[PDB]
Amino acid sequence: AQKYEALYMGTLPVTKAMGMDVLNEAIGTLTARGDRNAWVPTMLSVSDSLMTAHPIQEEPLWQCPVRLVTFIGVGRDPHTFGLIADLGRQSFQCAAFWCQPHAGGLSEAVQAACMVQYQKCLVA
Repeated sequence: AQKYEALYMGTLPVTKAMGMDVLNEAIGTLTARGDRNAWVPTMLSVSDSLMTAHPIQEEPLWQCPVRLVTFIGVGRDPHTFGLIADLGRQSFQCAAFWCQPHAGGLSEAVQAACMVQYQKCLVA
């Protein structure tokens, strides 16, 4: 049960499942987008199990099970938060978001979620 005002700015495939550079290349190339700035404003829920990006005021428009998440972090630009998830069995995606108070608050929540999740599966 979370709450984060963030602008979903797309998802694209990435080479290796982790690394701050791999993440930045990804976030970076999603940022380099000269346009009318059409990133969808959303609201992120982060349960221990799932991450959801609902639209403002209506099922999700992007979601991801915390278990699939492999790497996370704030990019070279503190406004952005990116995350890589092992999707295609032997293949990785990367989603990014814009946050004005800054992406740290969100990031912390996502990490804490991954921690709980990981620990739940490690032992039984």
